Amino acid sequence: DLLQSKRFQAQSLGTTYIYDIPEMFRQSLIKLWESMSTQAFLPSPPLPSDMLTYTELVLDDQGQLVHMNRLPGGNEIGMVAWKMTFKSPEYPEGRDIIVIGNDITYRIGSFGPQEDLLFLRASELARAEGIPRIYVSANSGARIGLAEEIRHMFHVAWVDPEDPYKGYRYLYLTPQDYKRVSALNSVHCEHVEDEGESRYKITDIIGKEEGIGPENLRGSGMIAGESSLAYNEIITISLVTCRAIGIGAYLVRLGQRTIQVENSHLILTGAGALNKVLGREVYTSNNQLGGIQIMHNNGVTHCTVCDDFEGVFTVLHWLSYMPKSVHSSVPLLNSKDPIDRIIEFVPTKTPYDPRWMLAGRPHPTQKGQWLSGFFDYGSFSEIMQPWAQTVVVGRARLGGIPVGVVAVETRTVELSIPADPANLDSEAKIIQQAGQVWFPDSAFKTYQAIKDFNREGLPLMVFANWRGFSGGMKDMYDQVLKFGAYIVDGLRECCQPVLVYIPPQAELRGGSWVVIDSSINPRHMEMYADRESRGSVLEPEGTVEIKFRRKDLVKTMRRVDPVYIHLAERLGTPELSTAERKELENKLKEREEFLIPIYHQVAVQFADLHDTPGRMQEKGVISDILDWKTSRTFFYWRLRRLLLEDLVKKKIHNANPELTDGQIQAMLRRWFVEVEGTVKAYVWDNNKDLAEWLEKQLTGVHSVIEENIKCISRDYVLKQIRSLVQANPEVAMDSIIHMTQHISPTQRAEVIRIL
Amino acid sequence: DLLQSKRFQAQSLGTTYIYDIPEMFRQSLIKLWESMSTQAFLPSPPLPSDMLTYTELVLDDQGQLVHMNRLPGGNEIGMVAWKMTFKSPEYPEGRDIIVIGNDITYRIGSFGPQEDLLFLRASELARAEGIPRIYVSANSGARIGLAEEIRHMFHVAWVDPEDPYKGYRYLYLTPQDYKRVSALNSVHCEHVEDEGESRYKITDIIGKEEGIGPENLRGSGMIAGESSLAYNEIITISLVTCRAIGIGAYLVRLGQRTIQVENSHLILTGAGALNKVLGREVYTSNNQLGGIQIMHNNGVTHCTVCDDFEGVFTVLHWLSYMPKSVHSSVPLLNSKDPIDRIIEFVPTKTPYDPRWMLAGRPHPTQKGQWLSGFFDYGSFSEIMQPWAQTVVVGRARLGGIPVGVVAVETRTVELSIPADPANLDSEAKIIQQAGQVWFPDSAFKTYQAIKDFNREGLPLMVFANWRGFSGGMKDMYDQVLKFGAYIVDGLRECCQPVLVYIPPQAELRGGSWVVIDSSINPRHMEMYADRESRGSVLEPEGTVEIKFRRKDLVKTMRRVDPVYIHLAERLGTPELSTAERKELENKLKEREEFLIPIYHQVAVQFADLHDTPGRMQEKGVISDILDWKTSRTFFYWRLRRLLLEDLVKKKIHNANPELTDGQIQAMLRRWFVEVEGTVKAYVWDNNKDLAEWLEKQLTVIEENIKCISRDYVLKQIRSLVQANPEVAMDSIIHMTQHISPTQRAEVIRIL
Repeated sequence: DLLQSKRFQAQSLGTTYIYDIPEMFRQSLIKLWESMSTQAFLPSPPLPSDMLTYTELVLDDQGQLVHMNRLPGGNEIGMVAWKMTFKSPEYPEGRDIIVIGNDITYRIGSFGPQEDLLFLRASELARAEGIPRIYVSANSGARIGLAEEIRHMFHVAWVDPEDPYKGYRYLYLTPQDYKRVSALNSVHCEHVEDEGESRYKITDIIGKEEGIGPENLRGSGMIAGESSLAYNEIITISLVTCRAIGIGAYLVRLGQRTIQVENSHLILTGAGALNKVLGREVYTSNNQLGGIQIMHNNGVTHCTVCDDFEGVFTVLHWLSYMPKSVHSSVPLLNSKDPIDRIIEFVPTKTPYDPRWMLAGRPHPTQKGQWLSGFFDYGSFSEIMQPWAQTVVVGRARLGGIPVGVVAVETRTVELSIPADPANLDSEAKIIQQAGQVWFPDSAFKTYQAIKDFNREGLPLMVFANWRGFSGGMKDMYDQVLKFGAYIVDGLRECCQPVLVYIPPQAELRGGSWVVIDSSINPRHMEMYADRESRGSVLEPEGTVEIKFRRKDLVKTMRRVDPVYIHLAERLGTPELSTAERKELENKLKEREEFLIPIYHQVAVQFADLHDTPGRMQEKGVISDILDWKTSRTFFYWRLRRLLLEDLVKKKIHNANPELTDGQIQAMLRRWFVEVEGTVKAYVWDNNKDLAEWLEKQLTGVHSVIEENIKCISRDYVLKQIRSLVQANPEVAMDSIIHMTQHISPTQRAEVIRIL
Repeated sequence: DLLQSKRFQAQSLGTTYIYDIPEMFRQSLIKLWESMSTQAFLPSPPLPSDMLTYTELVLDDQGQLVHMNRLPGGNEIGMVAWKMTFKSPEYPEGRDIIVIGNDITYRIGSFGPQEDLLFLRASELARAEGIPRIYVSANSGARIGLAEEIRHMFHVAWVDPEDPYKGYRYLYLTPQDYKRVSALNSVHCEHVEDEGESRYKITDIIGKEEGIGPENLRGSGMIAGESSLAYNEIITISLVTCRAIGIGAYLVRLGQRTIQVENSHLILTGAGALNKVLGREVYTSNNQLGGIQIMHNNGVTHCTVCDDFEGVFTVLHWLSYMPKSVHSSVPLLNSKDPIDRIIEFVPTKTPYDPRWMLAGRPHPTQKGQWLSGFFDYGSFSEIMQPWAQTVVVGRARLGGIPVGVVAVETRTVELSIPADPANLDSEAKIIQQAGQVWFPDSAFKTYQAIKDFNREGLPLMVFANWRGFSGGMKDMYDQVLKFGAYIVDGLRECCQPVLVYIPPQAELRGGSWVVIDSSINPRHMEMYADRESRGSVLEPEGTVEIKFRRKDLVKTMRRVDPVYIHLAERLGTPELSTAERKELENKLKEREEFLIPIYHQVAVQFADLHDTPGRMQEKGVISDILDWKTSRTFFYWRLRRLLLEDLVKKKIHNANPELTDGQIQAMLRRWFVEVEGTVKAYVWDNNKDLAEWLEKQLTVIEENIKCISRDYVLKQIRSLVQANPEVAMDSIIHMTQHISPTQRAEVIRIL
C-alpha cells in the first residue's frame, strides 16, 4: 500500500504514522491493565478486541463533522480525529475520549484552513459531550505558500536592463499573461504604458490557491481560541511527537497538560532563522530552543517519554486518575493498599525527600521491605519534576480515591541554569534554592498545579510546610509578590475538597499561611495540623526579636535568677551610699550580660509555645489536630464523606440556586437529625458512619433526602412563577387559560372554589 | 492634644493621618476639575462644599457595617473606612466610591481581626453596590504578640540551678500562679511533681488577649480572598503611602491597580529579618526590596507619585476614565479636540516613540504648534511605563470616549538589570530588547493591561505592530510560550469592543497575529489594517528562504535575464569543442552568481506582494482597509455605535435570555429595516448615521422589546409548569389576584 510508504516516511521523521495511533492506544491500554493490577484489585481484563473502539471523524461538504467507518490512509487533509471508547481499570464499563492528530506526512503536517476546521469541530464535540480532548501534535505550523500561477510568469521592470544593480521599479504581467489569470482572482493589477510596451503592474497577489494565505492566520487564531476555552471546559492533554511549531506550540500549551517525547521540540522560531538574524551559527539544534531541556525544566512540559508508545501510555495513565467526563465523579479503585494501616515513614526535623512521605521508600535496614508512605503504594505520579523543585506536585490515590497533591521540598535545591549561547558572557550558573520556601518559580508551579487539577475535577491535598515566600531583592524584582497572589486566586476557584495538612516537623508561617488559609474558600477548604507541627504569623526567633527584647529578658531574670534576685533585693534598700549602689548596679549589669544568651533561649521557647496546634484549634483556625501514623485512615474517611456530602449538596443547589452554601449545610444536617433522631446528632461528626448513611440515601426509605429535594424544587419553581407574574401581571389571565386546558375535572372544580 | 499629636506622628512617618484623607480627596478633586477643563468642555465647577460628601463606616456590636456620624479621631481599631460621593468633571451629577485605610498610628498600623473585619465589610459593601474600592495602605502587616499575663509569671525548670548554661527542661507556673490564669483560657498545663515542689508544666500558651494569635492568620486570608474576588467584581485601586507589609502587600497586589509614593515600600519581609536569616548585612534598606525601583520596574506598581496628595489625585484621575459603577456605561466627555480632524503625526518606517502616535508631539519647526496624535489632546495616561517597555499601555479618550490602549515600541529598548546583593558574583547586566517583539515581560504586561482594562469596563484599542515573539533560548526558557497563550485567554474574556489596527508601516506576523485574531472573540473583536501595513504567517525574507530557493531564482534568471538567456541558448549549439563548452558553462555559473543578490531582492518583493491589506480583506481576515489620516474619525464613530448597538442588544438579551448573539443581531437589523424602510437598508452600514438612529431609539424599538419579554415570560411560565405539574393548582391561586371579576367569569366559562 501507500501505507507501507507513509509509515516509512513517518518513521524517517522519528514519529508514528497518524493511523497507527489508535492501535497504539490499544497496546498501551493493555500495558495499563497490567501495571494497575499491581496497585489495585481489578476484574479480569476484557479481550483486547473488546477493550477499545474507535470511529474516525471526518468533515462533510458543509464543514460539519461526520462519523465514518473507513479504511485507514484515507485522509484528504493534514488532520485526523477520532472518537474513542475504551474499557479501562478505572472505568471497566467504558469511557470516551476525542483524539485529534496532525498527519506529518500530508504537506509537512502544516495547518491549512480545513485542517484548522477539523480540529475546531472535534474539539467542539469533545466539549459538547464533556469528555477529554487528546491532541497528538506533530506539525509545521500554519501553511505557507506563494502563488505558483504568478511566480512563473511575472517580469521585472528594471531601471536599466543593461544593468540590473541599478535597481528595479516594479513587477508586472504582460497583457497576454494577465488575460488568463485575470478571470481567476489571482492578482490585482493596474494597467500602465511604460517604455513603449503595455504592462500590468502587480499591486496585490491574491493567489488562486486556497489555503496558502492570510486565511491561515484566522484559522489558527480560531483554534487557539477554541483551545483556550476547552481548557476551561474539559480535560485537555497533548503529546508532542516530532515537533510542534507555532500554532502547534500554542495549542499544546493552551491545553496545558503536556507530554513530550525526547528529541522532539516545541518552538516558535527555528535555530536557522535566528542564526541568520545573529550573523553567526549561535544555535546548532532546535532542541536548544524547544527541546525537553528547556520545556521540561520550565514547566511547559509535564512529563517526558522515550518514545511515542510511552507517550500514549502516559496519556492513558493520567486519565486513570480523572473522571470519565465533566458530568462525572472521580473514578474510585479498590486498592490493594489497605485503608486502616499506619504510615511507617515519619517526616523528620532532618531534611528529607518529601516523595518518601507520599509514596514511601525502601527500608534502610532489612531490605527489600518497604517504609510505607501516606498514599496508596504505587499511586503517586509526579509532574513538572525538574522545575521549581522547591515544591513537588502530582496525582495519587488515597484508598483508591484519586487526588491532586502538593508537597514541599525540605532539602536545599541546587538549580542549574544553562548558559545563553546568544550571549558570550554567559557561563552556566548554579543557584541555591532553600527548602521550605516559595520562590517565584515554586509559587507559579503551585498555582499551576492547583489550576490544572481543579479543572480535572480532583480533590486537592496540600502538605503545607512553608516558612514563607523569599522576599529578597532579586526575588521581589522577579515578581514573587505576583505569583503568591495567584495561589489565592487559584484556591478561591476550587470546586472540590481542598485538604491542607501541616505534617509532623513541618511549619507554616506568615505569608505562606495567609495565601492558603481555609478562609479563602471556606465552602471547600479545610486545614489540619499534626501535633508535631507549628504555625504563626511569625517564627519564634523573629518574634522574640521584636517582642522579647532586653528590657523584658532582664525583667525575667529579676523574677527567676536567684543571684540577680538577691542583688536586686539589696538595691531595694533605703539609705545606701552612692558607692555601695554603683557597686551593686555593676554587679547586676555583669550578671545580666552573663545571663542574656541562656535567657534568650528561654525566650524563643516561650514564643514557640504560642505557635502550637493546641492554640490553633482553640482559636478556630484549624479543624483538628491529627497524628501522622493514623493520618491516612483519617483522611480517607474524611475525604470520602466530603465527596458524598458535596454530591448531595450539589443536588440541593440545583433544586434552588438561591440557597446559600451555609443554609444548605444546615438544611442537610437538619434532615439527618429529622430522619435518624435527635438522639443520634453525634453521628454526623463521624466521617465513616455518615459516609455510609449518605451513600445509602444516594443509592425503600433511602428516598428520604431525595423526597426533600423534590420539595425544595417545587417550592422554588412556585417562587419563580410568582416572581414572573409579579413583574408581569397582564400575563396572568392568559397563563391560567393555558394552564387549565388539561387537569382533573375534580381540580377544575377546585379552581372555581379559589378565586 | 491628641489629633495634633497623631498628625505629627504621621508626618514623621512620611504619610498622612487617616482622617485627613477625605479632605485630601476634596482638594485633589478641585485640582481635577482644573486640569480636565483643558481637555474638555465642562460646566462650571460646583462649590467645594458641594463637591464631596463622606460618611464614616464603622463596625457595630454584631460585626456589621454601619454609617456613623462621629468626630474624626474616634477609631477604636487600626482601620477606617468611608463611603464617599462626589461631583466630578466626568460625572457632574455625582459618583460613589468606598475608601478604606489603615491607621498607621494605631498599633503601628497592624492587622488584627477587627481591622481585618472592617476591611472585609467595607469591601463587601463596595461589591454590593458595584462601586469602586479604594484602599489606602500604610501598615505593618499581621498583628503580633505574646501572652503578657503569662510572660510575667512563668518559671524555668533548670537542669541545674547552680549552673543555667547546663540547659533547662521546661517552663511552668507555680500552682499559686496557675490558680488564676486557669479560669481564663490563657494556658494549657499538665500538673507534675518535680524536685519536691508541685509545678504546672506549660504545654500550650493560648493567651487571653484577643488579636495577637493565629486568628490573625485566618483574618488575613479572609481579606486576601475578598480582595481576589473584589478585583473580579468591581474596580479596585490601592495607594501605598508609607509601607505595606505582608498581608498589606498582598491586598495591594490583589487589587492590581497600584499607585506608590516615592520612598514608600511594599514588602514581605524586612531587610532586618532577612539579614538575620542570611548571617550578614546583605540589605541596607527596605527600598532595596520593595521600593519603587523594584516595583515600578516589574509592573507591580502602575504609577509613582511624589507625595500622598498626588496619590489621591491619581486615584481620581484614573477613575475619570472609568464607569461610575459596574451597572454603568463608560463616562463620556465633550472634548475640545474635535472628532472630524485629521491626524498630523504619521508613523514611519524609521523607528519612533509610539507615544507620539497616541498623544501627539511638539512640532519640530514652528513651535509652539502641535503635531496631533490619534487620541484626544491630553487624554493619554500611561501605566507601568518602565516595565517591559517594548509595549506601551494606558488609557486615553477618543472623542471623549475613554478607552484602554496597547501600542508597540519600535525603537530598541535598553533594559538595566540590577545586581543581586545576596550574591557577590552578580554585576548589573544591560540587555537589548528589540522593538516590535513580544518578550515574556511585554507579553505579560500586555495580558495584564488587557485584564485590568476589561475589568474596568473599557473598550480596547490595540495598535498592533509585532513581528513575533522572541523565540531564542533565553526567552523560551523564560516561558515566553506561557505568556503568549495568556493573551489569548485575556482577549477571549473581553466583554466590550476590542478594535485592532495595524498602523501604517506597521506589520503583524505569525505568532503575534494568531494570539490576537478577531476569531478568538468574534462577538467583540474587530481587526483593521492601514493601506501601508503588512501581514503574514511569515515575513518575506523568511518565506523566500523556504519557498524561493536557488533553483527557483535561477529559473527566473533563465526567463528574464537576457545575458543568461543568450548563454543558455548557446550551450545548445551543436558540434562545440569541449573547450568552448566548459567556457560557456563557466560564463553561466559566473553570471548566475553575479545575479543572485539582486534576484533575491526581486524574490522578497514578490513575497511581499502576498502580504498586503488588499489580500487580507479579500480573504476575509480584516473588516476594512483604513487610511491613517482619517482613522480617528473612523474609529470614533465605529466605537460609538459598537457601544450603542451593544447597549440595545443587552436590552434584548434581558427581554429573552434564550436568544443567541446571532439571532439578536438579526432581530435588531430586521427591526431597523421595518421601521426605516427596505429602501434604507444601506444606512445600517454607516456608523455615524446608525449611531444617531440608535440613540434616538434609546432616548418604537422600546415597544418591540416589551413584546419580546411578554412572549418570553409566557413561554417561561408554560415551560415551568410543563416540567412541574403539581405546582399548577397553587400557581393559579396566586395568579387570580391579578384579574378582573369579569375575567374570573370568563375563566369559569371554561375551567
